Amino acid sequence: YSRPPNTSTANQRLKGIIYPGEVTKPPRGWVFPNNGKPLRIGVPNRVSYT
Amino acid sequence: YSRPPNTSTANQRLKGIIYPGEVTKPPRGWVFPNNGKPLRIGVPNRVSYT
Repeated sequence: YSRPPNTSTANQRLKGIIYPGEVTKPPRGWVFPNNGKPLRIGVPNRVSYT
Repeated sequence: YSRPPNTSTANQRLKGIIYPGEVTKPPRGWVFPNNGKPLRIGVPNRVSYT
């Protein structure tokens, strides 16, 4: 509190955190959903070199 | 206790440990001593291409 506000990425620093599942690498947030919409892979209807 | 003794390097596993100095990489044990003996660097007494 007795300093200027130091804004550095090497200032914002925490200890090691334990996530659910006892992993310590921070898990990737995204997981592809299982809703009514699937992954609409477009595929070229190919004539030459099939 | 109700298992066979499982001896694997992936069995011997601990959590994250905090060392003195608030480091978490396990520090190297060796530090060269400051006794009465210094590091006796041998150096070739060189004649050609000095």
